[PDB]
Amino acid sequence: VKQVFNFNAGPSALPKPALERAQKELLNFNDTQMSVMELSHRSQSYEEVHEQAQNLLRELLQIPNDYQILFLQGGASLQFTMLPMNLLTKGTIGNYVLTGSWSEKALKEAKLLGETHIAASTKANSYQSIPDFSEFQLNENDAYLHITSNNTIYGTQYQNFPEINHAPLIADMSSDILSRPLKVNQFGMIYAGAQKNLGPSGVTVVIVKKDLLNTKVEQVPTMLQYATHIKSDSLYNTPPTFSIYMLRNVLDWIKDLGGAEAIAKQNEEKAKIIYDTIDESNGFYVGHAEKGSRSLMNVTFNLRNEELNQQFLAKAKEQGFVGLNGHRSVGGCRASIYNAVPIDACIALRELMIQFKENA
Amino acid sequence: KQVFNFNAGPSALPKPALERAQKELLNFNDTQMSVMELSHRSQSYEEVHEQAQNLLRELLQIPNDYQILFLQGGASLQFTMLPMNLLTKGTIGNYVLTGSWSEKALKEAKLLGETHIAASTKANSYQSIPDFSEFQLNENDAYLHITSNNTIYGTQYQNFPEINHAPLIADMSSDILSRPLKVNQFGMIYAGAQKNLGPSGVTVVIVKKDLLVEQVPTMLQYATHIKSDSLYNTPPTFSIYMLRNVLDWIKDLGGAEAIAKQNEEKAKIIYDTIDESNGFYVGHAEKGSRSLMNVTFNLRNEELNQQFLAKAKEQGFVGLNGHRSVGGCRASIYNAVPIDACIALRELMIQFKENA
Ligand SMILES: *Cc1c(COP(=O)(O)O)cnc(C)c1O
Ligand SMILES: *Cc1c(COP(=O)(O)O)cnc(C)c1O
Ligand SMILES: [Cl-]
Ligand SMILES: [Cl-]
Ligand SMILES: [Cl-]
Ligand SMILES: [Cl-]
Ligand SMILES: [Mg+2]
Ligand SMILES: [Mg+2]
Ligand SMILES: [Mg+2]
Ligand SMILES: [Mg+2]
Repeated sequence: VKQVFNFNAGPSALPKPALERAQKELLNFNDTQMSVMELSHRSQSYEEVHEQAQNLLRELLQIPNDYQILFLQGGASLQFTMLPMNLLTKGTIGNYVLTGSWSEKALKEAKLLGETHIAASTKANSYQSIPDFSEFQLNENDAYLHITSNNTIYGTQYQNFPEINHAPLIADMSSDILSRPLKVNQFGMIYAGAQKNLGPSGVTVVIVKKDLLNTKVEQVPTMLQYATHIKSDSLYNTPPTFSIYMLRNVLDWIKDLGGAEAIAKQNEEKAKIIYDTIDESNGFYVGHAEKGSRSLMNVTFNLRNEELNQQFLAKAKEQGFVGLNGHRSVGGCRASIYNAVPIDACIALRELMIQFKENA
Repeated sequence: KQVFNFNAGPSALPKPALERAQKELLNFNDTQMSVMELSHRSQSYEEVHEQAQNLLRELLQIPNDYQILFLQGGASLQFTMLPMNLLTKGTIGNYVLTGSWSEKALKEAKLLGETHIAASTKANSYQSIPDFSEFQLNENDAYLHITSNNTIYGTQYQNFPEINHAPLIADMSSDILSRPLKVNQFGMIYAGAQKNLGPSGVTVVIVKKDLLVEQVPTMLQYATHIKSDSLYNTPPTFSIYMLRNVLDWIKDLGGAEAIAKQNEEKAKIIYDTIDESNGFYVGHAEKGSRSLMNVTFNLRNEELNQQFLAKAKEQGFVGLNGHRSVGGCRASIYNAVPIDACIALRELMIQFKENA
């Protein structure tokens, strides 16, 4: 039929081969004559999938052996409270770097549970950049330092990560995990809802330094202890089996295209097509982020006024573009260009942007 | 290539629901995207989300003063979310123990507040549901919690107690929507979808609205999800999609009364087989408490138990091993397990007995 260009911000485009693979075996997985959705998570067929998803992640991000990979339910949002529930103990401080709305949501949940601090913030200038690591106010009693690697709503992204030695560095990487190589040992824990760059909604990937968190925290509900899930290899209660399966399939695809290093090359190229379009528009399009902080995953911009914003977005939707409206809290436009968004979608968007500009 | 899916959780699903999912997996509702590729704030997703709620409301005849929530974390997270929200100081989380899942729920409540055992058949290894006249209730109960179907022990409430001093709360994970329900008897009902309603990954919570909070984490307040119609954060969109599909299948076959007829016939096949076996197969549950959802039984000794389960597996039956905690055998016959599978099981049971 007509063209569809999927710029959805979460859940988002999946790589076709992962979907085609799921479709072909949906009724009969691994010759069992059952859907993977109909299997016991204690079955060897499911356990294979569960272990393979872990091993693919390990290999792709080169995760060290003293880290474990958890598959949890509840989304990144649940991690906002689970993290301080496990690590924010009395006398300690949950220290946050604010670089957008998701950072503020994380902070808010720690405030419910303990002492918090703000190490640095670009909130005053509306989160157009990542603050300089030299401006980080650190405390000796910090339980951790928490960052948001990619600020999904504002379109900014860490280019590199701080060296932290007084507390564990924690990162919400929901919208850029496995979009590039990562030195995992810079962190105590990384978490990401899978639905932006790793697959389907319904599972949350948590990579954790085992010894920081494999111990029982007195007074914490069993399901909310990291220890529970570490000990049981994320099989304490019933896992989201189809989501983990689809995550596996997506990881296989990333591996098949050459891994994190290759996908970073693709992601820089797609991003460049859009930012060059903005940058050659003589101010017709204005990117939210400062240039040194531009996200490779979520491109945020405005036209010169709200009327043009609306006409642009209406025209896009009529031409087959999906998900370009900015987050409801900030307006404007947002082109989400996660791993699986194809480059010809980006070229299509550029064409839209240039004809709209020329004909305005 | 014969396979009979008696898995206890996750479990068999209706073929039409899986076939429908397969067919549109790449192009949902002419959007040219998978349902998995849609934004949860899209109208496309929002209609699916609401359709799943609507079908549950219709099929269980849920009154307007109840809300239907779709949450993550399984029934296991409900074990702690419930007392987190309702077990206020000076009140008591009162539990009726009818199996090990009952025990797991009570344990989480003990973390958060005062608890109590209204009644328990544990001493007799959970062979039955206690008589309601035996319940010990308290003026300051925050709730009375029951497990409607005791998945590991094979017993099930035939009916529910009339409780007016506090909300009745029920873990219906392994029998929700296997028969008609009077939802007005309850303040809350919860169930992981993965036994009777859909794949794993979503938990259905039916809650009396006005029933349910300073200092509880945002994600763990029922009010958060009620207020946001379970769209506060990203829901498990594919699992809710599949739940919708399963609910359409149940509606199509005639609803909760029709599926009860099928379920009673399935359980009748197995229990008759056991009862007519002259003690060769022995059911764990007392007759009056027999579950229609999980049929638990053993052979006369462990070696015959093992020979049977081995023979079953060779013949294509999946999931019949009993829970590790109790051993024996367990035939899970949730909604989507077809009558033909139970007939096959019967025929295997009868042949095995003859050939022993
Ligand atoms: C979308 C998003 C979240 C929310 O994730 P849920 O799975 O919806 O809880 C949190 N952090 C970031 C950076 C996100 O982009
Ligand atoms: C299976 C089951 C549970 C556990 O559900 P999860 O989704 O695995 O947490 C709880 N209660 C009952 C009655 C069950 O059968
Ligand atoms: Cl943000
Ligand atoms: Cl977002
Ligand atoms: Cl039980
Ligand atoms: Cl069970
Ligand atoms: Mg490969
Ligand atoms: Mg193409
Ligand atoms: Mg119909
Ligand atoms: Mg008879």
